[PDB]
Amino acid sequence: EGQKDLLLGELLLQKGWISREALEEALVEQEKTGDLLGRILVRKGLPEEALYRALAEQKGLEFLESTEGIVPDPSAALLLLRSDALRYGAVPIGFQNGEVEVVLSDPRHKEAVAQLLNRPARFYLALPQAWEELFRRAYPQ
Amino acid sequence: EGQKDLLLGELLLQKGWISREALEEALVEQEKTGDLLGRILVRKGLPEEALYRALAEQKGLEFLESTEGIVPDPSAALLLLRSDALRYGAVPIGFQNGEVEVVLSDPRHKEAVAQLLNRPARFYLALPQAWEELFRRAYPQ
Ligand SMILES: Nc1nc2c(ncn2[C@@H]2O[C@@H]3COP(=O)(O)O[C@H]4[C@@H](O)[C@H](n5cnc6c(=O)[nH]c(N)nc65)O[C@@H]4COP(=O)(O)O[C@H]3[C@H]2O)c(=O)[nH]1
Ligand SMILES: Nc1nc2c(ncn2[C@@H]2O[C@@H]3COP(=O)(O)O[C@H]4[C@@H](O)[C@H](n5cnc6c(=O)[nH]c(N)nc65)O[C@@H]4COP(=O)(O)O[C@H]3[C@H]2O)c(=O)[nH]1
Repeated sequence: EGQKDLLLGELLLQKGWISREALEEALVEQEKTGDLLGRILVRKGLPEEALYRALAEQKGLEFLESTEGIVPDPSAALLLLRSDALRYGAVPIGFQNGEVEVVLSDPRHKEAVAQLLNRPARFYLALPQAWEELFRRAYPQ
Repeated sequence: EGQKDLLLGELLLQKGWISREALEEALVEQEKTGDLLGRILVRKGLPEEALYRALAEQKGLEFLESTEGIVPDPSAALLLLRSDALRYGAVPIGFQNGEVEVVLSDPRHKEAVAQLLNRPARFYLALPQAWEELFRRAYPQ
């Protein structure tokens, strides 16, 4: 679990998705634009799925390649108001071994959601459009 | 599209997923061994998904991150015998606009499968694990 102590750029370098010169160029650009590093690398050719798998490794989330098969448990969605699910980007979908399963849209929100839910939870990560489709399934109307 | 005219090394270089030095070493080893180039590159640290994304662009295939969302259509599976689907590494999964949708395990087989099917087809490419999971669902023993 040593990947949780790595910077994003280092994780992608170790995997081989970017070169050291591309990373330095990206950090140089960031110093003047303020954009997130991952957004710059994606614009420069990194697949968004590769970006999210690295961010999932960094924060201890399970990346979901697909949300199409999930049937959200209504009892789990009760654990967050719809307005909170939207604002925190978090969808409770079910339960495993006394933990609530929660699908995040942004790995940076893991800590704020965990503190709020205040109970054992297992966190997943989904790309924006898969997250949005799951959210409407779980929190209709 | 003009991507179909490029060598694999050229495609990886233009996408920024391989260095010129790493490609040259792999091509020199291949002169000595005859191994498939992408096999040498992945062994030297190229992400397998980078290899498959490049090979998909080269053969005009859509790369599939996951097959877990696919519900294989039984009538499409009739278009190949199970033994053929396995030998050719091809799973017919459905139909769209009068084309059969077919998920391949190896882009080098696209031409052999297309001639056999002998009808309009749209081809996809999936990583080995995702392919095998789809095949087992489409063609139970
Ligand atoms: N939803 C989303 N989240 C993203 C994205 N990119 C990064 N995140 C995460 O947001 C945190 C802050 O990203 P940053 O603003 O680019 O701020 C970065 C960045 O300025 C820099 N950095 C990242 N990687 C490297 C590296 O390899 N070497 C060096 N010298 N600095 C790095 O260190 C700071 C902290 O990096 P991290 O620990 O990895 O923490 C990162 C990462 O967890 C994105 O595109 N989308
Ligand atoms: N499923 C799968 N398919 C793979 C893999 N590696 C290559 N393929 C594909 O198989 C064809 C033959 O690969 P090769 O024997 O290594 O034979 C290659 C290789 O010897 C060489 N080559 C590839 N890229 C370059 C390059 O950038 N520069 C130079 N000078 N030669 C290259 O030219 C030949 C033609 O390569 P391509 O037109 O790209 O056609 C390649 C590519 O379509 C793999 O690991 N898995």
